Amino acid sequence: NPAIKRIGNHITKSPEDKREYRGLELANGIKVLLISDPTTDKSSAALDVHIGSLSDPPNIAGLSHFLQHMLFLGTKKYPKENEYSQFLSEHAGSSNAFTSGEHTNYYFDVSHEHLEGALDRFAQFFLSPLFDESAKDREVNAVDSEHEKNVMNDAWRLFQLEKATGNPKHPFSKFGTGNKYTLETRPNQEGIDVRQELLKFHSAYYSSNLMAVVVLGRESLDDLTNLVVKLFSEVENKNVPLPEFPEHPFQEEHLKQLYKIVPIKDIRNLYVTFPIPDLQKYYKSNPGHYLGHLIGHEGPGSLLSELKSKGWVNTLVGGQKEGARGFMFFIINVDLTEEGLLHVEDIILHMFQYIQKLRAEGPQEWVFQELKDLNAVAFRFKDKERPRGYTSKIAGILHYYPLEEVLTAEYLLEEFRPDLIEMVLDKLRPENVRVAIVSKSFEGKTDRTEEWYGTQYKQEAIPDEVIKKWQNADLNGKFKLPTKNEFIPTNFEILPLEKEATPYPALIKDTAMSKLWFKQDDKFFLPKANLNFEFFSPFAYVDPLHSNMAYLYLELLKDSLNEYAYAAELAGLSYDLQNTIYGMYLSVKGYNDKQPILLKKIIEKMATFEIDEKRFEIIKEAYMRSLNNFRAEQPHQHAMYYLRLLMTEVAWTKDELKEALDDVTLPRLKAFIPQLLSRLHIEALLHGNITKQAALGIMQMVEDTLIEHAHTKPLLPSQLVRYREVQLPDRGWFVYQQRNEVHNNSGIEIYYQTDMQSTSENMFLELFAQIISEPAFNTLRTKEQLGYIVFSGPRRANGIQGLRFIIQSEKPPHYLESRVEAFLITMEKSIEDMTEEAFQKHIQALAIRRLDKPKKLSAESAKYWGEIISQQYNFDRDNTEVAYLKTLTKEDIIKFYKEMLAVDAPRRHKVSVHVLAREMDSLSQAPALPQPEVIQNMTEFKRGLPLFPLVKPHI
Ligand SMILES: CC(C)(C)OC(=O)NC[C@@H](Cc1cnc2ccccc2c1)c1cc(F)ccc1F
Ligand SMILES: [Zn+2]
Repeated sequence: NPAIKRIGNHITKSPEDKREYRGLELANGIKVLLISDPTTDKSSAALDVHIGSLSDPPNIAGLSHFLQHMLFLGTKKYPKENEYSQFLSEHAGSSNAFTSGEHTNYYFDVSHEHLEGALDRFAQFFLSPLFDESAKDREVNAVDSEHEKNVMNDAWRLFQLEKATGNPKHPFSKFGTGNKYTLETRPNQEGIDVRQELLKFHSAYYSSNLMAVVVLGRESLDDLTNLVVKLFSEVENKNVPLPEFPEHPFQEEHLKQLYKIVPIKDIRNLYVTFPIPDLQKYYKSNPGHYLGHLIGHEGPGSLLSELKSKGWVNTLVGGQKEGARGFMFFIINVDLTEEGLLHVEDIILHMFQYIQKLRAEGPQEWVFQELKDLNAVAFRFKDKERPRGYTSKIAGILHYYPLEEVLTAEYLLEEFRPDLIEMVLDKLRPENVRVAIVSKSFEGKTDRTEEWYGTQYKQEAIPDEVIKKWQNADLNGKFKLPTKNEFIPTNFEILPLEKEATPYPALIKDTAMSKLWFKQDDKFFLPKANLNFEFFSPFAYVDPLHSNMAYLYLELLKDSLNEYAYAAELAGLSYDLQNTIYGMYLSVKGYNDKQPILLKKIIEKMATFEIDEKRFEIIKEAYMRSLNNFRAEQPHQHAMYYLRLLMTEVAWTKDELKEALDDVTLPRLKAFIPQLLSRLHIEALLHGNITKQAALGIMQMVEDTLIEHAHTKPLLPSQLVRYREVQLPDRGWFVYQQRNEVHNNSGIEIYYQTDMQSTSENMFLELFAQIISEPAFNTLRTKEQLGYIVFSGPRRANGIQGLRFIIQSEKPPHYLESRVEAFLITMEKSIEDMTEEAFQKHIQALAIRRLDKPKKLSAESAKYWGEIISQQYNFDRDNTEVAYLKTLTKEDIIKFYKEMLAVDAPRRHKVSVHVLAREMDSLSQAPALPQPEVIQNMTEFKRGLPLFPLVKPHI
């Protein structure tokens, strides 16, 4: 009672939110939000310290970040460093943390029973941390792994490069991540004891007055109140003033500047940026959001629509962008066609024409009202969140908003402020602009290099004559304000649960044309529904050409519908449409109210679609580059790709796809579409706020619309063929090797094929994966430091399964091979030793994870959709498999390992894909390994092997 400075009033929440909330401020300055949820499976807490990278000392880049790794390694009360991770591990929890420019955010979840035990261990790091010196070298090699990861990633490159072109004296120029150089090599050379500087930064910065704590649990508001007072009232208050960065990092000499940048992927982008004051304080009227909505609009009369008609760009992003406390940015970013790259000046002229139009028209209240209405709807009917993300998010926002507004924060707009809009719009002018062009056409034409990532670039002043041209922009008649959004939902009725409602989806239609699975939502009760459709056609993947045409068809369909569908997206109604190895996939999600109207427009357009030649050529070129850009993908990404190609009956390569792409002409595509839609089978899942009858009426409308416009007829059952997995021979080991030409890291996937999926085989494999899961990370990543990516787990495809390992390392593939096999023996011993008690803990951990309950509709739909697309239809799977899992013995697992997985197992089926680093040449004891058969030709490999059956569906 005396340890609490004040209690907040009522925490404004949605009427639909049954969780209970209480805000308060501790006497030591800590802001608190408590969340009482008696139904939650997992409890969670989070602490956000309003200090991060921008506050690093200039001579030690990455220190805030480093302190984040170092802070959770042993305290006075809990000496052992593994304690926090261990306790969470033992009680179905997890933890994680992040460091930004102004924040360091620590969070965990745990089983609802063990909140106090977890929060106790958590609270100590903010009372008496030890920072065990033993780990220092490991945590530095960790931070170094992260940076090295991002080095070849174009987005991180652009992020840091922008920083390098501003005022070098401004904290905004800092390198926030750090690496081995900034945390070991340089501070050694300069005679810096990192540890005492770490400790110093902590002492100066980790003040309760800059801390926010969030706790979500089953316990009451009063019990949580007591617990948080008990644990956090002792955090020391050092009255640290909150860092402000009110000088803008781009000053007059950083303006009217042009940057020409070389990317890693063949991408072509234009970035237009305007320095603006910090708008955070105007949050109740949010004038940048207003301008972002309009400048970034995609409906008719939009900036984008005109840039698209002109053939200059495909996509556009607009609006306000965070900086830090004191400074912000307004951006207009576009991608560029080949013609766009030659008309950058004209593109920018058009941007200023639209900006000028918003001036001449002045502010519109009806637009603001629309935004207000949509945000109110969005807040009211917001999906429930996983507790871990929820607490972490709130902890951050506690630093920006009054207690009572912490949930409504990002949602609610109140007052229309025309003056403010006009103020922001006044900064959007040629004299305040910064321009960046990203293009490979600048390769070898650049004089500068960014130190952290190696990025190559050029800088030049924009000529005055250009600025003046932009300043003098006429009004353009192609630009118009949007009209009223007719997709705004108004019917939020939750339909009564039907008498014959089912717990799982039921087959409510089974015809030549369609299989329809349906479940009325009996859990979330929001006015939404998810409508998923799989369209099956043999002509979508028959050869590389057809697969190309499938892709382009749907890309052009989406491009054509975009103006119309954008309004619906703004109104919380969205769709996904993509091609598959079997046909097409369509998903429509969100508010059910106008859902049938959007669906019908899509099905109609699919069938009566008229192609724009100009768009066809542009989209085709963009797709070519997309196929090429896979070369720039990560090595482990490549490894996984190669293995799918290897193990699946039919699969066209990126090389085959691009080779066929030149044969896609407009007349060939126009012929393809009616052919594709001539014969179909549809399998659908309709899940949400809908009745059995409504479901049937939706399916009927989809069928009738295709039948009418495309003359669709059903496929033959014998035509509904799924692809099989390659059956590897007993005691075989095959290796496929390739090189990544971009990254100087290796990638590898090792796949131990087991058998066809079945209740028993599934649980043998999953328990084994459960057992080795933590050890694999601890040994291969933590101890041996093999690389950033270390993964093990079950692999499932085409009714078949096995065990896999994926690793990205500096070390050569064959080396990684011996270490994995070495690890596999370690676990062999380890299972023999392990106590019956420790074994049963593994079973319990697996069970809990498997029975994890979806917290939103989509997460429930996805589980159902999984069963539908695998054609196993096992909706009660979890319960059944857990029940079985519980009957398994330690022997069972030993037997299984010995028959299928052990180096000398009689039924070992091993396939490895090795992807070599850009430069690369073509401890527990590791066992002796046989000579692998090396795959030269994927077709030959496949021809020489049998193909598995397909799994019998659960009926
Ligand atoms: C958004 C991320 C990727 C984090 O990057 C940035 O914050 N800034 C880099 C920024 C792109 C950008 C712009 N102007 C520059 C001027 C000079 C030098 C580099 C620049 C980079 C960017 C903006 C954006 F909205 C989306 C992607 C982006 F890469
Ligand atoms: Zn890190």
